[PDB]
This record gives sequence, structure tokens and C-alpha cells, in this order.
Amino acid sequence: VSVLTMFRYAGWLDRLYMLVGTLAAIIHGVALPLMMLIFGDMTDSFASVGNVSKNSTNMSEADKRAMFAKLEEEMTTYAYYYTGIGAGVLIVAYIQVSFWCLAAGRQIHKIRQKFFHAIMNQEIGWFDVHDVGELNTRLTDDVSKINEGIGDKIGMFFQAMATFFGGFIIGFTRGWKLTLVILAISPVLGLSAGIWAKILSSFTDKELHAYAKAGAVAEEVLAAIRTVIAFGGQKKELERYNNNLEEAKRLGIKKAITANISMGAAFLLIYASYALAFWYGTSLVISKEYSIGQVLTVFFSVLIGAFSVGQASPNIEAFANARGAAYEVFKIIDNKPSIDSFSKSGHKPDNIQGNLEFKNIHFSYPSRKEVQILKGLNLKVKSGQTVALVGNSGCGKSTTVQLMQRLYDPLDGMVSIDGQDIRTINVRYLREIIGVVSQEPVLFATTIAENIRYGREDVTMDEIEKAVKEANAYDFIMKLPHQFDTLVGERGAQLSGGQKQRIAIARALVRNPKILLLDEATSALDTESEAVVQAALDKAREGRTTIVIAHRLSTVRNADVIAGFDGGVIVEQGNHDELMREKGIYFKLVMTQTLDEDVPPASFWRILKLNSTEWPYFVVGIFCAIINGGLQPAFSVIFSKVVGVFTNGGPPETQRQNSNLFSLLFLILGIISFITFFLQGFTFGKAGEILTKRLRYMVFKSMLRQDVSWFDDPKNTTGALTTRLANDAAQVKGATGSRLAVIFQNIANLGTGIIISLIYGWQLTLLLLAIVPIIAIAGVVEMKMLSGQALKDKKELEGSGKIATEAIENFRTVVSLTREQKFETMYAQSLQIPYRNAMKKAHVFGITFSFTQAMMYFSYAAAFRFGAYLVTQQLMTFENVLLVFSAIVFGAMAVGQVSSFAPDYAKATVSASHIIRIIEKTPEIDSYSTQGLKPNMLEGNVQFSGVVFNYPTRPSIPVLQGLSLEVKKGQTLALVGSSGCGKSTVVQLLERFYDPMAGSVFLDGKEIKQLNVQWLRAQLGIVSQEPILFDCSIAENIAYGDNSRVVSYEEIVRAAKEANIHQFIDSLPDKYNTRVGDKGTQLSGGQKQRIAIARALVRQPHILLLDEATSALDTESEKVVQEALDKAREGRTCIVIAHRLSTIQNADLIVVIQNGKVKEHGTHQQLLAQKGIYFSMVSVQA
Ligand SMILES: [Hg+2]
Ligand SMILES: [Hg+2]
Ligand SMILES: [Hg+2]
Ligand SMILES: [Hg+2]
Ligand SMILES: [Hg+2]
Ligand SMILES: [Hg+2]
Repeated sequence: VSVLTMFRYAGWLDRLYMLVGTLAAIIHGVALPLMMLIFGDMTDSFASVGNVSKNSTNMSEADKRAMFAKLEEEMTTYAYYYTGIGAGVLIVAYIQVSFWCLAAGRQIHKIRQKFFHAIMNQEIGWFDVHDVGELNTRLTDDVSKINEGIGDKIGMFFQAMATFFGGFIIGFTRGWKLTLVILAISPVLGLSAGIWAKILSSFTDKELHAYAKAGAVAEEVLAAIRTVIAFGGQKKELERYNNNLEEAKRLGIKKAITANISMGAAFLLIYASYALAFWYGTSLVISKEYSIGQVLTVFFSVLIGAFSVGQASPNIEAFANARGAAYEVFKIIDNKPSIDSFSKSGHKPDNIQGNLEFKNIHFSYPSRKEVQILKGLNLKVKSGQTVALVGNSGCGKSTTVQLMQRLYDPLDGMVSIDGQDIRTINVRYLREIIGVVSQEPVLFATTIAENIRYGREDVTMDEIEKAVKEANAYDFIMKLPHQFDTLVGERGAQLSGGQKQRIAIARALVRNPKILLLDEATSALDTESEAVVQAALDKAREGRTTIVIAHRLSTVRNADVIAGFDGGVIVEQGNHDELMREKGIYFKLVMTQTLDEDVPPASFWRILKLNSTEWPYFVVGIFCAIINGGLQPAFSVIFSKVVGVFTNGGPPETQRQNSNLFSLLFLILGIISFITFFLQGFTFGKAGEILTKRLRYMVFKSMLRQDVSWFDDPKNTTGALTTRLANDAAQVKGATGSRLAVIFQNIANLGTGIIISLIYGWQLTLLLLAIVPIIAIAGVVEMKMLSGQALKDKKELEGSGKIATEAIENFRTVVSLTREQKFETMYAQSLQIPYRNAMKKAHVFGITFSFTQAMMYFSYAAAFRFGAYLVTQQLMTFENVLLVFSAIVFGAMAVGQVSSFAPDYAKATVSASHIIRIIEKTPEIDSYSTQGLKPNMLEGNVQFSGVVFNYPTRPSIPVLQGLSLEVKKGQTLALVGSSGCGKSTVVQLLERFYDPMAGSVFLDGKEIKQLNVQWLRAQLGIVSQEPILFDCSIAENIAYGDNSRVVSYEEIVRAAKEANIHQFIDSLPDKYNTRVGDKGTQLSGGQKQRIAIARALVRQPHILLLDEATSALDTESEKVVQEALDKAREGRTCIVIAHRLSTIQNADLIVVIQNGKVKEHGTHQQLLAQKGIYFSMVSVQA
């Protein structure tokens, strides 16, 4: 049910095609082991012919007859075998995949649409809670996981039955208690394998989790770097914790590693154990009873069974996951909560006109406990009027303006439109009949026209034309390029909020209501526009009855009535002069107011070269690698031997021959490998450890040392970098361990196979190598195309989903709801196309998969057939075919390798290239001399000449175009610019973060072009807007490890002293010892700046960069700090730059720079004397 069933609902000819495909799956699995059996009977006839071949030494002609007999005979049998099966799979494989999509396909389509409309209907809850972000995200993420859940489930079914029926059909049928010898030994061994192996496997995971914890404590902060570049470079705290925990769980999860290893050793040691009881119990039960050399088929086949239970397991996992996902957040999906609103049938007050009536309504936000903002409120408002709501402490005004749209049903009491109660009339209708314009005016990415059209679907540009013009929009929309068809460069990002807002008004204007709510509308907008905007509002509302809430008491006046609010609290109602005449709230408040990137450079064999660089040595590992390899073909022969030396030979000793080869198979594989792993995993794994550590280090310092427009002008977020660090070291480790499983698999498969290929008598050797390359080639080609379709669909769906987020992500739609389905509808179209395309690709997956299995039979058949070729009287055609199985199984061996161990190279090589380009870099500023700190360079006179520059992005021309100023010593360079850039760039430039594109500078005596950077920054009393401190105790922060500068206590005290942060230092728990506590949050920026300043005056500079420092503070913070910055200066030169146009008066040389070019300068009154620019600045300052 629900879980599983709801999970699998929706589907007539769906459910039917489904059960059909399941069936195909069934028969298919059954194919694999039937195929086993037949391999058996062909093999038996093969023994009989080899047995009499063994006898030989007699009637030659009867050998030519007995032989061409079974030859051509089983030759017929082989034919009908590849046939029956072969054709079989092709047909049914294609069928089970047609299961996959036909099913999941339609099933999701249905899902998809229900959810789209579902979300769009959850209404005010979809704001009430839900990250919304986390939502759309889940829309796609989950929807898809459902998909995988369905077609893979099919895969399982199929295998569930090749295992079930195999282990059965043969696991019993053949042997009658011998097949049980199977059941017995076999399933039992298989038991020890499953347990022990899986035991450690869980053990492994636990190892990996503890790893993860250590890796986070391997992270810490890595941002704020600007502050940290003027700091120097942590460099050692990072390494410290890094290699600490890493090494730890390195070798540790590396024991579980060398335990995954020790695990390969498990399953495999225990694999050859299989071989043990396998052959053992076999041989005994082959010299006594059931003497066939065909126990093979049986036991061997039951083995196939185990393997299949494996594949079945991952498929099942898939199912369950997709279930959990959909099903649970499906009740989140399907489910039709709503009721807090709806958008269907209802009541219709077509009387048009009427008065609003807020009657005795209490209400608290959706968040169950906040105060009932509307704490019992009554109000009424006549028609054609326009009422002003006046509040400030938030939480009310806006809200009544809220439910006046039924946004939320009234907690208690009620409201009435016209004369009926809001709740009673239908929504779509209400919402329409209620024009509304709030602050944030949002415009979807489209033409102006289309946005107004959103206001009203059907409607002709003649009406829009009217609309705009009515909302004074007609002018700009006309001069602006393209006209109404002009767009809106992705989101409402292209024009001024002023016009945005206007456009809106137009939108709502075509909606043409009878109620109009203006939520501060005009607000948060430039003054002049505010005018124009309110202007359009005016020409809009009187026709309509309107409730407006706002702060511009200036635009309040003309209120037919006002009401007193201020954070949920109704009081004084009435006309202006009345609420002023009251000298109450109105009057009161009235007077109070007066992460993408991927790069082309690869690294052909380079990270190999550099590999070994990132390497000490471990030939040892590669050593056993070679052995592991041989180990495999070895098996090929040891087995081929058994069967051989028992399918044709001398009677006595066959027990010892058996028994021997049996144990041989065990001791050999079992041990050798257990070993192989243990060892190799030890050495090579350790290579992964180190490589990754000495790597995270290498890279990190590369960054610390790096700098300049890296973060100075990036698109390499803190994340992108923490990312790089962790993920990349890992990956690379991968590129090296890979070179290892390379020499290895290599020798094994080929080398060994080829030698034994010599003993191959050129008729199979060749017979196969042709086959393996082709079937191998399939593995590849198939997976390839499978990816193409996967990604491309991700694209089409991306168009759709991208736009479905546009909506859900923009709820400021339900506002009008005049799009709803219309919306998700446009997306119904998009889908539509990717849907038809989906049915096809369904088919595709099928044909492909199938064709692969057809290769299955083709391969085998041709093989065994050709091999057998010519056994007329006993010729070069006999047992050797078993070594043929050896080279076929060889190709399959290497297959294990590609589909196992480290990341398919790839992502690892990519990651390598990446972390390599990053580790290469250009220090740009480590050491250097460019002076020798001469014991006189203390003057501190700053020189800026020519100074032309633009932070790399130069196309936006520079913000410094031919600049030149300077600053005497022990004094104060006053900086007053336009805004933002300019003041910053200057500072920086001194800090020589970015070097001027032309011209030069002299902190005193010579090219702050070429002066030793580290020293240049030795002196820099820098303190900016947003201070900051990494979490050391403030005593340490204070002690900002500028360099060798030791934590001079009394020094840190000197700072705290003139810092005036001492006020917190005197008492405040733990005093200096108090860590910034939680990275900061526990102290006002005022105190913070006190510390920053400390830091600085602790450095005992000579020059100072006071970048608008206090430009966000208040009273005694501001002031006291100016007292700090005060005594902080005059002892040294300092460019105090700011937007404190006021307190800037105490300046030595005040320069008025106009972004790029300096236009005014001199002393204050002298500047005013120069009535003009600086003047206007002071005249606006008022
Ligand atoms: Hg599919
Ligand atoms: Hg609130
Ligand atoms: Hg090895
Ligand atoms: Hg800038
Ligand atoms: Hg710190
Ligand atoms: Hg200053």
C-alpha cells in the first residue's frame, strides 16, 4: 500500500506492460543457469570422446566414427544451444528494458505534473515553512530517484530469479543430494563469505565515518583571507590538524582499508575455499558415485547463484531508496493539504463595489506561538476612500493588509468585503478584485508586455498601452530600447526599482480591482522617483477604495483617514489634524520623524611524472601486483588441469590428481591472494595516505602564497577551495594507485595469458582475442551512449525545472494567482517534448542492453564450437579448450579491474590536473629584499603618481585613471570620494595587493612598485568597515601574529589600552583569555573595532589606512573610537578616508577624488571656499 503501492500507482496499460516485462526478466535469469547445464552436457559427451581417445591403441576406424559422431552430433547440440538461449536473451532483454522506461516513464510524467501543481497549491504554508530552496531542489532530486527506483527494480527481479531458479533448477535437480553436496558445502562456504566479509565491510564504513570527522577538523576557516593576507599566512595550524587526523584514520581507515583489502582477501581466500570443498567433495563424489566430471555444471552453477544474490542486493537497495524518497515526501507530494485557501469553485460577489470591514479580529502568524499580532482589532473603511495605516515596530500593519487577501484566515473574529465576509467568497475572485502592490516589485524574465500580460492573460497591447501610460510607464518603456518587447535580463534585474515598481502598478492596473493595498510601495526607493511613483499611485487609487500602510508621513497627509499602529496596537483613528490635535501616536511618530569550473589542460602522463615526484618508492607493491596477476591466469590452468586430468587420463591416482589440484587451487589462490592484498594494500594504500597529506599541504601553502586577483578578484569561493583541498588530494591518490593496478592487471591477463597462448594451438587464441576486444568494446560503447542520453535529458528537463523554480521560488505570484496552472502549464508543454523523446530513449536502452547479451551467446557458442573443431580420430582438438576458458575468463578478469578499485582514473586525473595547476601558481610575494628596512625608512611619506588601474576585469576600464596625491609624515591624509570604489583601491594599492597598471608609489622613498612587500605591509595601520578576527582569544588576536612579533603581553596591553577595548579587558569574564568565542558573535562591532585598532597600534605602524572604519556604529563607540583613532594618529601618517563627511573636518589635506580623477583638495574652509563639488557634498550633508 501507500509506501509500495501508492509508490506504484497510476497505470492501466502501464501495470500490464509492467508485469509483462517482469516476466521477461524471469525467463532471462533462468537463461544464465540453463546455459550452465548445457555447458555440462556438451562437456560430458566431451569426456566420453576423450575417454575412448585415452583408450585408443585399438580400432582406429571406430575412433574416426565414434568421434565424428559426437563431434558433428554435439555440434548440432551447440547450434541449438546458442540458438535457443541467444535469440532468447536478445528478445527478452530488450523486453525487460522496455519495462524500465515505458513504466517509470509514464509513471513519473504523472508524478512530475501532480507535484508541480501540488507545490503550487500548498499555498501559504509554502512560505509558512519549507526552505523553498530546499524544495525545488527536492522536486528534481527526488522525482528522479523515484525513476531509478522503477527500472532498476526490474533489473533486480530478473537477477532475483536467475539466482533463485539457478541455485534451484540446478542446485537440486542435478545431483539428487549431490546437487546437495552442492547445496551443502557450497551454500555453507558461501555463508562464511557473506558474513565475515560483510562483517568487516560494516567495520570499514565505521572507519570511513570517523575519517570524515577528522577531515572537518582538517578544515577550519580559510576565508577572510583578505584580512589574512595583510596578516601573513597561518600555514602551520592548518597543516597541524590536517596531517594529524588524516594520518590517523589514514593508516587507520587504511587498516580497514587494508581490511577492504584484507576483505578482498576475505571473499577471495574464501573464494578458493569454495574451490576447496568445491573440487574436494566433487572429486570424492565423482570417483565413487555420479562419476561424470559433470558435477562441474552443478556446483559451478550454484556458484552463479551466489553472485546473482549479490547483484540482486544493490538493485533492491535502489528500489527501497527511491521508495523512501517519493513515498514519504510523496505524502509531501500527492497530498492536498490546502483548505487554508484553495483555488477552485466558490462564492461570487459580483455586486462589485463595497467597503472593507475588519471586525474584532485576533490573529497570530502561522508560527503557532508568536503574539497574536492582531490582538483583537476592529476597523471599517468606506468606499472610494483611501485609508492610511501608521505603524513602525512592525508586525501588524502589513499583516492586516495581508489577510485582506485571505493570505491567512483570521485567527478569530472576521472581515467583510462590500458587506459579505471575505472568507465566504471565492479566492481567485477575491485575489483578483484586490489590486496589490508591495515593496519588492518583482518582474519575471520577459518582455515588459508579457509582465503586464501576467497581470492579465488575455488583453491587447492597446490595453497595455493604455495601462502603462496610465501608470506613467509609457515614457521610459518608449525610450528604453526595443519597446514593450524589450526584455528583463534574467529576473527583475535590468532597470531601476522605480520603473520596476511602476511596471508593477501597470500590471496590477490591468487587474483593475476595487480594493488597492499599498504596502510601503513607493518606499525603499530614490526620493525623486518616490515622487513620480506616488504620483502614479495617486492617479490610480481614488477610483478605488484603498488601504495604504507607510512611513512617508508626507504622503500620509492626504489620507481620508489614518489609524494608529506600531507593532500590533490599534488606537487613534481619524483625520490628520485630528491625530495631531490628539497629540497622540500619529502626532508623536509624526514629530519623531520631524559552483562550476572544469578546465581543458589535462595532464598526459604528467601527474605520472609528477606522480612519482609525489612518491618515495614502493616497487614492492607493484611487485606483488605482478604476482596477483599471474595468480589469476594460474587459476585458469589449475582448474583446466583438474577437469582435464580427470576428464581424460589414468584411473588410479585420479584421487591424488584431484585432491592435489583441489588443494592446489585453494592454497594457491586462497593464500597467495590473501597475501597479495594484505601486502599491496599496505604499501600502496600508504602511498595514498602520504600523497594526500604532503599534498593537502603543498596545495594549501600554494594558496596562502598565491594571492593577488586570486581572491583579490575571484569566482573561486571559500567552498570551491575547501572543496579543492579535501576532494582533490583524495582523487590524486587515485591516479597513482591506478598506475599500480595497471602494471598488474596487465601482466596477469596478457603476459600470463599470452604465454599460455603459446601452448594455445592457434585456433581459439585467435578464436577469442577477437571476441574479447568486441565484447569489451561493447562494455564501453554501451555505457557511453547510456551517459549521453542521461545528460541530454538532464538538459531538456533543466529548461523545464529551471522555470518551475522561477515560479515556486517566486510565490509573489499567488498574489495574483493569474498564471497558476497557466504556469506549471507552460511547463506541461516543455515536459511534453522531453516526454515523447523519453519513450524513444526507452526503446534505445532496450536495443542496446539486449545486443550486449546477444553478444553473450554469440561469443560463447562460436567459441566452444570453433574450438571443438575437428575431433575425427583424435586430433589437436581436445582438453586445451579449458585454457581457452582461461583467456575468455582473462578478459573478464581485467573487467573486474576496470569496474573496480580506484576511481575510473578520469575524475581522479581531472582532479589531479586541477590540484596541480593550483599547486604550480606564482608566489607573487613570499620573500624579496626590495629594500632592507633601512633604519630611516620610518618617515612614512606616501607617494602616488600616475596611478592608473582596474582590478582584473579591466574591461570595465579602471577606477583609477591618472591619479596622483601624496601625504606628508606623522600626519593625516583626508579622503573624500564619490562612493564605494576608489577609496578602497587606493588603500589596497598601498597594501600593494594589486599593482597599478601605470605610474608608481613611494611609502617614503622608492617605488612601492618595488619595495619588499612583506615589509611594505610591515607598516599598515589598516582597519575597515567589517572588522573580524579568527577565533583565538582576543589576547592572541590583539597579538595578531603580524610576524615574529611575539605575544608581547604588556604590548597586547598597550593596544587594549589605546584600543580602549580594555573596558572589556578589565573585567569581562576570563578577560584577555576570552576567545572571540564562536568566531566572534558575542561583541558589538564597536568593541571589535577597538580590537582591530589594537592589532594595528600593536603593530606600531607609521602609516594608517582607516577605511571608513566606523561607518556602522553609534554614540560612545563612534566617539570614543574617534578618540582612539585620534591619539592613534598624529604620532603617525594616516589616510583616514571615509563617508563621515562630517567628522572629516579634522584633516590635514582633504582631497576630493572623483572616481579615477582628483578634482578638489586643500583645507576644509579652503575647500568650501572652492564652492562647488565638496561644497555640494557638505550642502547635501546638511
Ligand atoms: Hg530508462
Ligand atoms: Hg512578525
Ligand atoms: Hg599487489
Ligand atoms: Hg572595487
Ligand atoms: Hg585564530
Ligand atoms: Hg587619520
